[PDB]
Amino acid sequence: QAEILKADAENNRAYARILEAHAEILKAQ
Amino acid sequence: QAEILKADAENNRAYARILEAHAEILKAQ
Amino acid sequence: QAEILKADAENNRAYARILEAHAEILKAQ
Amino acid sequence: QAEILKADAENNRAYARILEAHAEILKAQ
Amino acid sequence: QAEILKADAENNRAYARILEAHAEILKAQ
Amino acid sequence: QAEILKADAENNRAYARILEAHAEILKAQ
Amino acid sequence: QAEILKADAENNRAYARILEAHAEILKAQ
Amino acid sequence: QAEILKADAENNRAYARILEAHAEILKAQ
Amino acid sequence: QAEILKADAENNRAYARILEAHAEILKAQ
Amino acid sequence: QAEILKADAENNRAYARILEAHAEILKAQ
Amino acid sequence: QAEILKADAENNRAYARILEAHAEILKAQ
Amino acid sequence: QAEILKADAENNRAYARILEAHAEILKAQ
Amino acid sequence: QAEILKADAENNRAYARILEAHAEILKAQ
Amino acid sequence: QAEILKADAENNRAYARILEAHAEILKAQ
Amino acid sequence: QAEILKADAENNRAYARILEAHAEILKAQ
Amino acid sequence: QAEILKADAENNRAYARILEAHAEILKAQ
Amino acid sequence: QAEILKADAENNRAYARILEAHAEILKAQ
Amino acid sequence: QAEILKADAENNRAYARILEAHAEILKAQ
Amino acid sequence: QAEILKADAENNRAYARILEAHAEILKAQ
Amino acid sequence: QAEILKADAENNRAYARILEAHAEILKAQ
Amino acid sequence: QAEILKADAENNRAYARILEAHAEILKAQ
Amino acid sequence: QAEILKADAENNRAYARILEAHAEILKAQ
Amino acid sequence: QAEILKADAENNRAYARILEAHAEILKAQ
Amino acid sequence: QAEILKADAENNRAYARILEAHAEILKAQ
Amino acid sequence: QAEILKADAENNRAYARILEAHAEILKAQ
Amino acid sequence: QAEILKADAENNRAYARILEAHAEILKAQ
Amino acid sequence: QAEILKADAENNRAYARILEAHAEILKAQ
Amino acid sequence: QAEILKADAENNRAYARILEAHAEILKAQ
Amino acid sequence: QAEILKADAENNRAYARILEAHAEILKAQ
Amino acid sequence: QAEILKADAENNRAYARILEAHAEILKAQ
Amino acid sequence: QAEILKADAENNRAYARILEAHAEILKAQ
Amino acid sequence: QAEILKADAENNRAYARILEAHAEILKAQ
Amino acid sequence: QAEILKADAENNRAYARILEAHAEILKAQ
Amino acid sequence: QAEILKADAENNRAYARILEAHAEILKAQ
Amino acid sequence: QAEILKADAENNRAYARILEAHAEILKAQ
Amino acid sequence: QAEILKADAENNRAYARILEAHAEILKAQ
Amino acid sequence: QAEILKADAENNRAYARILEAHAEILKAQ
Amino acid sequence: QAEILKADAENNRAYARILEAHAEILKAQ
Amino acid sequence: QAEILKADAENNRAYARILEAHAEILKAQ
Amino acid sequence: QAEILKADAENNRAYARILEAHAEILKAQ
Repeated sequence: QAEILKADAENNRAYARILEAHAEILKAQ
Repeated sequence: QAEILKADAENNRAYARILEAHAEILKAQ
Repeated sequence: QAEILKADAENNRAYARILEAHAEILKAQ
Repeated sequence: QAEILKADAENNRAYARILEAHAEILKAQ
Repeated sequence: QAEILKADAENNRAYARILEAHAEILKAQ
Repeated sequence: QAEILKADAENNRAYARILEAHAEILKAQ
Repeated sequence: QAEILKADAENNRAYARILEAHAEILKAQ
Repeated sequence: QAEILKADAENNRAYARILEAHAEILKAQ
Repeated sequence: QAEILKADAENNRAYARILEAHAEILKAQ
Repeated sequence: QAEILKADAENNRAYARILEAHAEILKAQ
Repeated sequence: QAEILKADAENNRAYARILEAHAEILKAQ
Repeated sequence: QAEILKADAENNRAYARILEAHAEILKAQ
Repeated sequence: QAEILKADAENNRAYARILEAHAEILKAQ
Repeated sequence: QAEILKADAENNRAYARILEAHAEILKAQ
Repeated sequence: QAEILKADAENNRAYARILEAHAEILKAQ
Repeated sequence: QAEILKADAENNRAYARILEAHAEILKAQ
Repeated sequence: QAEILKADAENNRAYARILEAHAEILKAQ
Repeated sequence: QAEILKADAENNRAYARILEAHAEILKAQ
Repeated sequence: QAEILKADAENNRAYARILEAHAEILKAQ
Repeated sequence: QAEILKADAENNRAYARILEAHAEILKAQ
Repeated sequence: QAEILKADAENNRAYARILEAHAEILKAQ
Repeated sequence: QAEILKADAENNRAYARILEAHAEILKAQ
Repeated sequence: QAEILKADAENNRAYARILEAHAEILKAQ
Repeated sequence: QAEILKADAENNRAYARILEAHAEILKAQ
Repeated sequence: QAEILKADAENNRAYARILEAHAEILKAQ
Repeated sequence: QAEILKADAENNRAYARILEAHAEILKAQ
Repeated sequence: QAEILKADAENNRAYARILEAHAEILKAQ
Repeated sequence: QAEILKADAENNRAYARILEAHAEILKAQ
Repeated sequence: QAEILKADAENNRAYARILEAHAEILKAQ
Repeated sequence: QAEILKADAENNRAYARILEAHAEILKAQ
Repeated sequence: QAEILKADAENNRAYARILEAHAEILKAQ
Repeated sequence: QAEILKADAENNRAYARILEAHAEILKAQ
Repeated sequence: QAEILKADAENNRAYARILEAHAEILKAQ
Repeated sequence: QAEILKADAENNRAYARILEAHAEILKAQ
Repeated sequence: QAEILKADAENNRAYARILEAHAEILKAQ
Repeated sequence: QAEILKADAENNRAYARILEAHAEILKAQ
Repeated sequence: QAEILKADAENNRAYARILEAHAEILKAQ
Repeated sequence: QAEILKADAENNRAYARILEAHAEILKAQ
Repeated sequence: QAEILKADAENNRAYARILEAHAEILKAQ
Repeated sequence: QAEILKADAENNRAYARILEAHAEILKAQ
């Protein structure tokens, strides 16, 4: 159970990193 | 019990990070 | 007893963080 | 006795934080 | 005696905070 | 004697705060 | 003597505050 | 399951690196 | 599946390197 | 499939080397 | 019996609040 | 029965809030 | 029945919020 | 029915936000 | 129907953001 | 319809960003 | 239509970046 | 049309870079 | 038109490089 | 026109190199 | 006819607000 | 006719705001 | 005519803001 | 005429900002 | 005339910034 | 006249920067 | 006159840099 | 006069560099 | 005077270099 | 005086070189 | 003559305010 | 004469404020 | 004379602020 | 005389700040 | 005398900061 | 005397920093 | 005395740094 | 005493560095 | 005692270096 | 004891070097 929740959290953090990169792209313009 | 609640809290924090990244994207526009 | 109430409080704070992120998303629009 | 009342107060404050986040969500709309 | 009345007052204040959050939710709608 | 009356007054004020929060909830509706 | 009458007056004022909160609850309905 | 989620996270991080490079390009202009 | 995701990640990293080189070109000007 | 992605990555790295050489030329001026 | 009379009193108080709001509207003109 | 009277009271209070807002509009002019 | 009365109350509260905003606009002038 | 009333309430809250922004503009002058 | 009301609410929130920025400009002077 | 409202919202957010930058300029003075 | 609104948003973001740079200049003094 | 707006955005970003360099000069003093 | 705007952007970036070198000189002191 | 702007950019980059050498001298001390 | 009487009533209410402000000034002294 | 009466009402409300500010000054002393 | 009354109202609101700032100064003491 | 009234309003707002800063100084003590 | 009022407003804003810095100093203690 | 007011504003901003640095020192303790 | 005010501003900025370095020292502890 | 203020600024910047090095030492621990 | 201040600045920069080397030693551990 | 400060600076730079060599030793491990 | 009678009236109103505050103190007990 | 009566009125208003604060203290109990 | 009455008024206002803070403490309980 | 009354007012304001912080503590519970 | 009152005010402000931090802790729960 | 009060204030500020860090920990959850 | 209070403040700041690192860990999740 | 408190502070800073590295790991994901 | 605390700090710094290397690995992906 | 902690630190630094080499491999791709 926890071994899947940790992976889900890691994937969510990766998607959050992608979104933050999008925000930085929009801010640098 | 606590070992599952900690993982649930971590996943909730990851989702909150995703939502905050969405908010930053919307603000940078 | 207290070891479960602390975890419940932490989960409630995580959900409150998620809701505050939703509010920030709605405000940034 | 007090060690349980303090935890109850902390949980009540966490729930109040959740409700205040709901109010902020409704106000930001 | 006083050590219990102080805790009771703190719990009552926490419940009052919850109720005030409910009132703010109802007002923000 | 006074050390108990002060605590009783504080608890009464906390209950009055709870009741005022109830009144604010009823008014915000 | 006066040190007890002052505390009695303070407790009476706290009870009056509770009653006024009840009146405000009844009026807000 | 985890062996696929790790790869998905790695690909998401690579895409985030691409987006961060885009942001750096836009900032250096 | 993973043998293709690793190659996709490597290609994404190569493209990110190209973009970072573009950013360095723009910064050196 | 992978035998083509590896070659594509190598060509992308060669182009990145060319771009980095351009950046070094611009910096040395 | 009393559980219905209390609700009837509450509804009557709500209607009285509506009428008092009408009176305040007429007075503010 | 009471579950409908409570809702009727809540709707009456909402209409009273609307009327009080009208009165405040007329007073602020 | 109640599921419609709650929505009606929420819409009435939203309209009351609009009217209160109008009153605040008129007062700030 | 409720799925339309919720959207109507959200639009009313958005218009109330616009009006409150107008009031803040008038107050800041 | 709802797919258009959501977009209308988003546009209203964007206009409210513009107005709040105007208010902040007027306040910073 | 929605494909135009989204673009209008994005342009409104960009103009709001410009206005917020003006406010920050006025505040930094 | 959208292909022009996106460019307008990008130009507005560039002007906002210029204004934010002006604000940073004024703040660093 | 877009081929000119992109160039205008690039020139605006270059001027923003100049202004940010001015701000960094003022901050380093 | 674009062939002149690109050159103007390049000259602006060169001047920004000069200013950044000035800032680095001031920081290294 | 461009044949002169390119030379101006090259001279500006040479002066920036001189200034960066000054900064390195000041840092090495 | 009514379109002029409404405006006359609004102006009368504005003058009444001015007079009430005068009364509040005299009372606060 | 109405276009002048609205402006007169707005000016009267502004003067009423000035007078209310005077009253608040006198009360805060 | 209206173009002058609007400016007069804006100046009156600015003076009211000055007076409210005076009142806040007197209250904070 | 309006070009002078706007400047007068801006100067009044600047003086109001100074007074509000004085009030904040007095409150922070 | 306006060219002097703008400078006066800028100086007033600078003095307001100084006063706000004083307030922040007093608050941080 | 303006050439002296600009310098006065710049000196005031420098002093405000010094005061803000003092505030940051006091806050970091 | 301005040739001395610029030097005074530069010295004030240098002292502000010293104070900010002190603040960073206190924060890093 | 300026020939001494420039040297004073340079010495202040050198001392600020020393303090920043102290801060970096404390942070690296 | 300046011939001594330059030497003092050089010695301060040498000491800053020593401190930065200490920081690098602490970071490399 | 300067003939001794130059030697002191040279010795400080030699000690800084020793410390940097220590840092490189620690990093290469 | 009138310039003294107005001041006498203002002082009488201030004393009346003091007496009304005394009455409110006696009523709140 | 008037310059002393104004000060007397201001002191009387300050004492009235003190008495009103006493009344509020007694009411809040 | 007035220079002492102003100070007396300021001290009275400070004491009134202390008393109002006491009242707020009693109300928040 | 005034130099002591100003200090007394400042100390009274500091004590009022302490009491307001106590009130905020009691309210946040 | 004043040299001790200033220190007393500073210590009172530090204690107020501690109490405000306690209030923020209680609010964040 | 003052040399001890300054140290007491610094220690109080350090404890306030610890408490603010606790509050930030509770908020980030 | 002061030589021990300074060390106590430094240790408190180190513990505050640890707590802030904990807060950053919780926020990055 | 101080020779042990300094070592305790250094160990606390090392643990804070470890925690900050953990936070950076969580952020880079 | 100190001879063991220094070694503990060095080991903690080595572990922090390992964690920072992990963070850099995760960022480079 | 220390003779083992030094070896443990050296091994940790070697592993950190391995991890940094992995990071460089991932970055060079």
